[PDB]
Amino acid sequence: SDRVKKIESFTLTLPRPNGRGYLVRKANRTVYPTFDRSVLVRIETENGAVGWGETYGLVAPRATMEIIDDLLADFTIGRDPFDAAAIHDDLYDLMRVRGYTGGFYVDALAAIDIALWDLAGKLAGLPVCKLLGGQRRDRIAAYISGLPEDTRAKRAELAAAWQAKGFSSFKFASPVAKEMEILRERLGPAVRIACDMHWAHTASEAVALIKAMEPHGLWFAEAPVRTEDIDGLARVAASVSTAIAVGEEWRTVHDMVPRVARRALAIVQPEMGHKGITQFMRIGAYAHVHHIKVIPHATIGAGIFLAASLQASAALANVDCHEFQHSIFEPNRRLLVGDMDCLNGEYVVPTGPGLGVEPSKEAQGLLKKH
Amino acid sequence: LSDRVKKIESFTLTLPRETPYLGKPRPGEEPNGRGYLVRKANRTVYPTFDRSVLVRIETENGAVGWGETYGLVAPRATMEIIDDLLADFTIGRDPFDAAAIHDDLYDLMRVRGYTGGFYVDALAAIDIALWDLAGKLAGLPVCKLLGGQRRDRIAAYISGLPEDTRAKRAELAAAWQAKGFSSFKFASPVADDGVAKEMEILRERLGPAVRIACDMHWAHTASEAVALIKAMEPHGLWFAEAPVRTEDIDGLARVAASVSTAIAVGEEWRTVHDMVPRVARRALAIVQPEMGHKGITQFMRIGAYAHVHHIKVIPHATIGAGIFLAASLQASAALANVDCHEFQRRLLVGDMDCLNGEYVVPTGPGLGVEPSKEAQGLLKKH
Amino acid sequence: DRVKKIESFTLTLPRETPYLGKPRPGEEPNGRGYLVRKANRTVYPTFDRSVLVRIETENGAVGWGETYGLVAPRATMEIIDDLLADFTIGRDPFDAAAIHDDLYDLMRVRGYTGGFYVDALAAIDIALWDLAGKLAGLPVCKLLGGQRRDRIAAYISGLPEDTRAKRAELAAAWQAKGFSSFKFASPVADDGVAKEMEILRERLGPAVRIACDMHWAHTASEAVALIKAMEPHGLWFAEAPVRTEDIDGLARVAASVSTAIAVGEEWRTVHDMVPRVARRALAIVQPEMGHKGITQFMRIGAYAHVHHIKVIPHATIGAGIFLAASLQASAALANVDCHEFQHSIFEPNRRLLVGDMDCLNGEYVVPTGPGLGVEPSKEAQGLLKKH
Amino acid sequence: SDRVKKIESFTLTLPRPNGRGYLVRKANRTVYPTFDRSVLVRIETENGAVGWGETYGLVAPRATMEIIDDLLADFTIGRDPFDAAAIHDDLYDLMRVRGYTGGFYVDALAAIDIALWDLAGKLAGLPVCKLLGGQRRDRIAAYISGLPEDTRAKRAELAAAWQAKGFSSFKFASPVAKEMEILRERLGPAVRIACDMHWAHTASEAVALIKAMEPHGLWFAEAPVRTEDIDGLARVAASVSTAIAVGEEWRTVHDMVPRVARRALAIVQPEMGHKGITQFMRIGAYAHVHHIKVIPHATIGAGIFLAASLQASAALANVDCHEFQHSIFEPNRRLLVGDMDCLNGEYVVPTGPGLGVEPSKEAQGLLKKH
Repeated sequence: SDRVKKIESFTLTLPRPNGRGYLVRKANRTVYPTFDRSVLVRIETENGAVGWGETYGLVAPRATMEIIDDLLADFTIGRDPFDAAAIHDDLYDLMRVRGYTGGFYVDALAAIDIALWDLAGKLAGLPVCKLLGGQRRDRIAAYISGLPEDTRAKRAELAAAWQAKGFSSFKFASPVAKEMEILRERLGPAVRIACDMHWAHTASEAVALIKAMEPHGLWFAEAPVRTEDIDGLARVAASVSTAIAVGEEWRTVHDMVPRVARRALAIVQPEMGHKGITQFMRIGAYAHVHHIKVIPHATIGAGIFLAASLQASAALANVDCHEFQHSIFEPNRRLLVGDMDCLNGEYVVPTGPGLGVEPSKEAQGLLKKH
Repeated sequence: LSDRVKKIESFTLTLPRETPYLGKPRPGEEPNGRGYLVRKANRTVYPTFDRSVLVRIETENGAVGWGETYGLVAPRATMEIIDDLLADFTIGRDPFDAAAIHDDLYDLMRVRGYTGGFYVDALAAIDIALWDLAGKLAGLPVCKLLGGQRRDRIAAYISGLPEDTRAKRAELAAAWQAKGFSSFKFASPVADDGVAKEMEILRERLGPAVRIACDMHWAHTASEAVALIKAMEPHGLWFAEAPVRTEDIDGLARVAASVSTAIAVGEEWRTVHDMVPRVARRALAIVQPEMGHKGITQFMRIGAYAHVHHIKVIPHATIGAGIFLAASLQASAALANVDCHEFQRRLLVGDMDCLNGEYVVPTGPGLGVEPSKEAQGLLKKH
Repeated sequence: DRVKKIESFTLTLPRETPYLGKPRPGEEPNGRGYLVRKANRTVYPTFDRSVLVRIETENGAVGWGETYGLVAPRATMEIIDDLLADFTIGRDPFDAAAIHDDLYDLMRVRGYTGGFYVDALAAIDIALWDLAGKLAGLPVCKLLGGQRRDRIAAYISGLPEDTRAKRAELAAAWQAKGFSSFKFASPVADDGVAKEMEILRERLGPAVRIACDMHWAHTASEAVALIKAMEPHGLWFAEAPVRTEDIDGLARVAASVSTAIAVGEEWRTVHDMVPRVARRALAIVQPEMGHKGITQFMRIGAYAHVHHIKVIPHATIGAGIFLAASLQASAALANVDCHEFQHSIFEPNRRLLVGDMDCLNGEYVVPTGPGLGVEPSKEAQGLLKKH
Repeated sequence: SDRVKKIESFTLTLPRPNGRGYLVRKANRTVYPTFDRSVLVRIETENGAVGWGETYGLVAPRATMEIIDDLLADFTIGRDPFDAAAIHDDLYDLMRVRGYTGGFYVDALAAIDIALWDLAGKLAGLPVCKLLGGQRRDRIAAYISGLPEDTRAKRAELAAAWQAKGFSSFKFASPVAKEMEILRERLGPAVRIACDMHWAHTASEAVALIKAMEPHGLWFAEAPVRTEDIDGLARVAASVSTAIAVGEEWRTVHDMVPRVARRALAIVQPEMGHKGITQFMRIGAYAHVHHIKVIPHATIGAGIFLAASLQASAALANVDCHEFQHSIFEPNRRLLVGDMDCLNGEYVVPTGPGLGVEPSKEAQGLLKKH
């Protein structure tokens, strides 16, 4: 029965618009870094076992690390990794009554949670999914996310290149019915194609856009309206055949309850980097009870939370497919040791104990301690 | 090694005669030729001796897991479901896949409407042994596999209050209060002078400290249940258990919306699917899962659904060998929102106990309990 | 004049081709002859089997009942022999429905209100009703309110052939035999249900009715897409489009398509029905007599009447006894539009039965009483294995 | 037309249980500092006008300051203070789609917002409330919040001492029907008394507790159940006469919409330190349309956001009363210059332009820059 001894948080800052390297895209008005960055967490136990965790580090990563280093670490040191979920709950209860129930606070918890589960797995010599109810899958279907090219012609080509590599599921970021046609045209009628609509529409607009895409067989519509527009979302889902998909920006199972109450989604798209295993599973288990499909999100990252996501996805009954960030996943290979792969439209669930991946010895060299 | 399930066996085990929940059986309630009798108070069938079904699962290496479900009525049926169907689908699988195994076993028969009753009784016994195994294989208590150990003690409350008069029922209650109990539940069928007089004599006898709940035992319309609840509230009512019939979901929702008291249901359910419609109608404040009907997987799912919807968990308890009791305590030690646990020894080894109004969670790997060598000799094989 | 003796039996007949078609690669039977079908994760036997109950009164009248026995039939018989029999002996068959309730009340508070337990009730119930008809010299439908009908429209269910075109041809054969309503199972639609409707509509013409049984394993979104893909071809009804437990999903599917939504075969009591009609979730109920028994079957029919819902009874694997109950009860119900007809089961099973039940020219001929009007033949009784 | 030139954030750490000075109270399981700390913001314009802002700094204050210094400052420099509300919106839109819609993120925005409004006022030579639609009040009723004494007898005395000072409205923190009786007993039947129930109850428990207090004339019940238990809240409000009060832990008007939809509150209790003027007003304006009373929260602070709160409260039609943190407000006097006072059960709305208060020259000496 080994216990948490030490907790360090880091950034990893890889290169790929204002002074500090921040730009703001103008169809969601959202800020972006012009480089890749995530926050990593290393947790060592008394007997020298090491767990790794990760969360977003795109903007103000020193905030998240502070929360970890100023508050969370002290209430986590001395605890048992096998109480990972109970620990996540106590740490959540620390700040919930002051409205710290999402954003950077839950990010900080995600990173910690993931490493406790990593550590749990290594310590029991099992991959996490075998601590999460069982392994249901060795592989998980993957879909191609975002064609980041200058014109639609140049984007269809890129689609068809990934089709030529054994991928038969695709998402394009709308920010509209033409883009859909050429993608159906170039890719044939067996491939499934989803549209990410990036939040910036009223229910009315989203419905007209969705209805103009349905004649080409729209797989799902993601984020048709703003997060807070629960009414618009429900109105959108009751007005179209097409499955509506949301969840990437949530933090806990509580975020989901209102949306299933209003029967406003067919698909949850949880993002592990934002949630951590405990909450991820809680979202997947809720969706299970309510016959909602799970299609986890993927994003810029070192690949730790990603690995954490595949382990959980392997445990969840309702996981149909998983997002594949090619432009992220490809260059970020060198930074990891382990059997995590994606090829021929399928992620390979890692097998080693824990997450089954670790940052390489050289990736650890690139870390900047907080 | 990757130790897989090699063998599954089913047994019945006859249990020591207790004082039954409702007495003290009246005349005109004699067992028929086959051993079964019917209570007038609930038109419900009861065996002459209490009895449960036990399942023993051995892995390839020789690791042993125990599970247990109800064996009160037609236990051969439940055992046939295991021996004929489920066994051959469990063999070869990994105990660490117990919850996925359960989903697959459930999926075999669900479209034909075998979604509760005897079928889940059968899955529950299997599920519990599988989790026992996972525990032992990993050398960890079950709660350490379910998210962590939140407590090592679970508050208990007294359920058995069977005597002739109110005076004797009160005396009995007080006898348990001196043994360390501060929570009680009485059954309204036993309340011969009305539920109100039952409450009055208990409140004064036990003081304003103790909390006192009522198992209303299903046989009421909503309207009747509300009237009886309101007539109890004055005397400080903890909760009202099973105020209406199970199928009566509107009735339940209506009772819940008409009284301040906490409405508690859950013991006769089988899976988390049974809970959804009740909370969608805001019709309960307390779930009372019964481990012997549900198994660790479903019980945890009911527990986690209750967490999301701010419902308290107060597990049911029934006569048994102690295997599903141990499972229930392991699961209760993991659940955030388990308030307390129902309570109503010579058969198991392990450090499970109930004293001073508290359950003691067993410490070993797995469930923390095993049948003794002697008890193993009492098992009648199917 | 009271019930004196109650015996339970299995009847096991071997199959040339396992139900619903030949297994796909990873669908081989196990040690005991149990395969698992991937499309619906459901377990099937390779042989046909069912449980039959024979009930005898003090004066020597005999009633027959029958329930499912596909899987673990000794469980159902155990319930009947260990518990139910001794609470049924001594009662009057004319109290069939009251008896059904008495026996149901025996176990309800422990949650045994479905599955195998009601299976056991269903079989006793049918034999009880059978007795009542025999004792009174009446067909069962003349104790259930009246005979409204002596023919019932039948529809061809299941088309066991390897290719789309071979299945269409099978349809066409039964069309020539006088049937004009059809249902195909989606676990069989290799090229996808859309192409299946296309060809069936092509092969059979514009006038014929064609439904799709979707076998549960779908989310609402999924089911809506599939239905809408089939609708240009003229869809009669969608059966089991989502999970039984998925009441919200069913409601949303019902609301999202003009196509009639059909459910009911896996329920056990009228109680299962309430939530689904409350949510406006079905146009059609499909009770399966072998799971429900006459009493419950009529409660469900009466509810559909009250709530303006069509009744199209389910038909399945079995000797014909509980199917004969199905025809009797359908005969007494206002809302019965039609009744499923498993040709591939009914035809080879004729040998097992006496009586004048028939199904020909797109019509079930309702047996002319007394009781069920059908019974196991002397040869079928020789094959019965007692529990 | 002067514009934002420079933005600095600070902590102020006053003295009044683990190593770093954090304890966790066990009826809400919440973490607390054993000292008073808030985060202050100073914003100077091109022509040297100074605005002051403040937000929570109780836990991990360097996180909040980071968010301000790493992201917010750059998108705020060069803007016009008179666009304060529009600026708050653009800054909110920067991070909303990643789930940064509450907690530390909105705190950081509150602090900035408040100073933009301060600056707006000074720059127009008007107190803020005269930029917010008009002044409706010179004074705002105040109620005594929390009797922090060892026994109920010792707490009733303290109540009656504040009654002897012209205060006729009181709140006690439950963490129960006896405490209510002695407070009614000692204080007489004219005084109004509310109970803060600190979130940790199910609907069932909250109703029984409220019903046991109503026989002594309960003014309101605050936070009867957890924030996420919107159902429990609605059930509680439909089961008791007593007005139910919530809102202190919210962040934007969006938090409130679900609760008014379910008709789950009679009173909003916005906390300015958490929200900032823009959102505060939005909450007060929503409540206005829906006939909900506004009773703003008060808390440990230097008194900047407090002053900001009184300015907004002066502008809102539905402000019945305001919370008075005596144990905080009293010692924190020395740190401010301006005409902000509370006496005889009434706050005095400040009159100078802007917030009408500023940290003293010596308080500025105690600031630690980030």
